Amino acid sequence: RLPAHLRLQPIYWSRDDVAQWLKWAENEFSLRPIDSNTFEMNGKALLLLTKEDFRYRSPHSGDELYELLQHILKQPAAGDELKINAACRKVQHMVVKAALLADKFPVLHDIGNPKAIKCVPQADVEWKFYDAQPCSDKAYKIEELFYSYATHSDKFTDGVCLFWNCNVDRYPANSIVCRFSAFVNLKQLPFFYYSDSPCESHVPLKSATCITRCNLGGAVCRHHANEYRLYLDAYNMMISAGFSLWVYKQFDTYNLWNTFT
Ligand SMILES: N#Cc1cn([C@@H]2O[C@H](CSCC[C@H](N)C(=O)O)[C@@H](O)[C@H]2O)c2ncnc(N)c12
Ligand SMILES: [Zn+2]
Repeated sequence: RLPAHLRLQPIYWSRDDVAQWLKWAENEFSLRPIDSNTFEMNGKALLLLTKEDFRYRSPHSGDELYELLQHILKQPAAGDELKINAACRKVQHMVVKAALLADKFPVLHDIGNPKAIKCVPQADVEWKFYDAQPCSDKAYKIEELFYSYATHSDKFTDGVCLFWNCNVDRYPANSIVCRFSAFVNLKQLPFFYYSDSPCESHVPLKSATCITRCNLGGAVCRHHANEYRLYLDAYNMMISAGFSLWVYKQFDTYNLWNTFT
């Protein structure tokens, strides 16, 4: 089974997630009561312990807890589709909005979008929609096109191209890509969080990937710390599901920091 708050792979587990795992296994298997701090570590460290270490920490259930973890590793749980759907929209909005602010593309070519929906409606950019099979109710504002690099590598050179879960043979250089040799023109997109929303004072967040105005001095406000952690869960939930993010090579996070001056 699964408790719906341990659905990600154990490598993504936090210290509190491990405590929930011990408490969940205490009732699911009628194990003897065990203190939460018996395994005071994150999931990334719990995977480095030996089975002998489990017995030393928990003489009554250490061997049972170890074998339970192995089956979790051998058979990863499936994430909820709606939560994965929400995670994909949140990451898509974050990445595209940041890219448009960083490099100020005059036009966006959304390739693979059959519903003519902008993920960044306030972007102030010419939004173009392309799809091989446009929806009937949106085809009037969608160009019917099947993208192939051998056919269109000389097209859509202006602005940026968006291939969000649009698996094509090879992406052009000016691309923003999510996918579940084709990325030779691109680079991997590292994790980051960007927010231009106002700060509000009502655990201190230490991270160089929190691109917020309050983090210029290292003091992330409560509002952006909570939004950062909610986004990180969505990012991890999407990476755990087998999605990878790729971007044009000149993408630079320092362009996002310059938006605060
Ligand atoms: N292979 C391939 C191709 C598949 N698509 C379209 O991309 C979509 C993938 S599902 C929706 C993805 C959307 N960007 C979203 O963010 O939800 C479908 O509508 C499919 O018809 C294509 N379109 C243009 N040229 C192609 N070469 C393909
Ligand atoms: Zn802030």
